[PDB]
Amino acid sequence: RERWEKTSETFKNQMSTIAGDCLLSAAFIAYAGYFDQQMRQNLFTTWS
Repeated sequence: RERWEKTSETFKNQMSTIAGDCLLSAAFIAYAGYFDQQMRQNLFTTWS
């Protein structure tokens, strides 16, 4: 029970992290599809 309770607490933190994460993925699905791997990673680092 206590373990599952801490597991629930972590989910709250995951809420606080969802939005930006989806952004950094959404752009990746939309924009950086033609670019090479190096420029993909460069763009991702710039966005992050």
